[PDB]
Amino acid sequence: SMKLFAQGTSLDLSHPHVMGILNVTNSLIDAVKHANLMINAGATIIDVGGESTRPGAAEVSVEEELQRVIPVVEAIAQRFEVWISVDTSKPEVIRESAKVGAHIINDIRSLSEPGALEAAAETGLPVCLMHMQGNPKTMQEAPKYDDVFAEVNRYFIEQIARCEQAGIAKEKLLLDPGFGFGKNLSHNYSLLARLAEFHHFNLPLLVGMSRKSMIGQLLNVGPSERLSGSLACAVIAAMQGAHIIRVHDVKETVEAMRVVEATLSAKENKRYE
Amino acid sequence: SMKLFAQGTSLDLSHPHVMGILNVTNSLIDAVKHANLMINAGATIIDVGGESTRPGAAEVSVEEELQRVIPVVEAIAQRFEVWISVDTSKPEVIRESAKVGAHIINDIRSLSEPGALEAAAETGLPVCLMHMQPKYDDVFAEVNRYFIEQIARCEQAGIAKEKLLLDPGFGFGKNLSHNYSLLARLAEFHHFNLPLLVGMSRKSMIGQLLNVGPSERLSGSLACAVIAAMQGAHIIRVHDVKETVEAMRVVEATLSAKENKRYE
Ligand SMILES: Nc1nc2[nH]c(SCc3ccccc3F)nc2c(=O)[nH]1
Ligand SMILES: Nc1nc2[nH]c(SCc3ccccc3F)nc2c(=O)[nH]1
Repeated sequence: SMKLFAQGTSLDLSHPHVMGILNVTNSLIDAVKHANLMINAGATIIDVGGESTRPGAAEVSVEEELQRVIPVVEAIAQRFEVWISVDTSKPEVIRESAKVGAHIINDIRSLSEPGALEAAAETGLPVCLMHMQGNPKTMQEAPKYDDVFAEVNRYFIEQIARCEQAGIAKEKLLLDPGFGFGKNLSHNYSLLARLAEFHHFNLPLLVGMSRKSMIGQLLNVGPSERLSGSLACAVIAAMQGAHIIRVHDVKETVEAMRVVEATLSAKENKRYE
Repeated sequence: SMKLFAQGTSLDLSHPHVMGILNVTNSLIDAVKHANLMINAGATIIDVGGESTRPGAAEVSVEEELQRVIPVVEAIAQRFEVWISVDTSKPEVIRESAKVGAHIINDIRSLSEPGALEAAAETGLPVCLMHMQPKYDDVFAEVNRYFIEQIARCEQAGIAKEKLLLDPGFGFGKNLSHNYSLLARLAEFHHFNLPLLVGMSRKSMIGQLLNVGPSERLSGSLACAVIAAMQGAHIIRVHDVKETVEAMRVVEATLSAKENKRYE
């Protein structure tokens, strides 16, 4: 019965959804063709991102981010029924994205930028809170935790409170442990192994492992050879009741999720732990 | 901690193993070549079958099955360290397979043919017991009862419980619903304290769910493998070894980080 509400429609999270990655970091036409392919392959959310969130990434000006993101969000919202998430940290991109039809604010920085928290609250949209240690320029230099699960859990307690106190209701929130965002290989797998334990907040869990270093470093291969590992990650997360799976390879992930759904439907508990 | 012993070597079941499918139904050279490819992709067991096990595959005589199966088992045992599973129901093939180096007797009929039970016992080899019957009142309970019965039948014939493996038999007299019920509850079969072997690769339980043909089932096959392996399944029987081994390494990294070392 978990549901999100945005832009006059709803997203029913009684089964896992696949979120397709639309990286915008002729551009507009190609972006829209890619969205269309992902929607046809079964993605029910498209994640539009105009600033690199990779280790070492450089900042993008607000004017450049607006130019990359807003025309894409608008074009998708006008042509398809799919939900649209916006991968942004900037109050102006948040505001302007919501005006042209975006459904979810998916900020790697959990609205930490000046004015972001107020901008998000003003839109009334769902907000995903993600854990990152440090920032993208520093996060992978030397990630360190005494207990990564406890520290991510504590972060979620603190950020939920921060959001509620700004007037964003608990029911609008999603949580994401932020695979690859200030974590070494062992930290990532600790979080994946214990993912179901984050259900105590009674909030949707969003995860993104597709073609990430936690697969590449395990298998010692480049990004192009990570699909089997990516599907394994997706299935592991979805078997533990993760609600949204953020991926590059939509068709394959959707097929894997249908198998997970068939399995969970046969189960009494409806989850693994 | 679980281990099997055969032909002077051992199989460490503390982590999942991928078993590659070698159907043998210059054919010898091609079979060795395919075994080589699967071993280089990380398979640690090869399942050699001489009479196909598909729903209505043609039955073959003992002489034909020996001619097809024994040279392949022999060639692999001479050339590789990999374990060799033989898919047969005939006592003669069980016997002769053991003599040329097979490690596991994998009989879809659970040694129900005349003399098969005795032949298997004489070899001293590990034996896989598979459920095959679609109608059930409670499919898990029916499969669980069958294991209890076959375990006892084996022990009574002098086959130590420690030589046995259990397989719920995905796709063997089971509809879509029954197959997913057994997959959902697979971890409950650990109460026997025996190895669990599963084979879902490219099966109807994927094909019918997704509405795709047999060459378009890789993603669903990998999902099934992962679901089984996260529940502590010990051996995963597959067509697509490279991809399954990669998925199993992710499963292993996850289980190594977990307190339980499995999901239920
Ligand atoms: N919510 C959410 N948004 C995201 N955006 C990115 S991309 C940068 C990236 C970072 C680290 C490793 C590989 C990468 F590709 N990853 C996520 C995620 O896991 N969750
Ligand atoms: N132990 C064990 N041995 C096996 N041999 C086969 S091939 C049959 C087969 C192939 C294709 C479609 C349907 C089928 F029934 N499947 C298994 C298994 O699931 N477990």
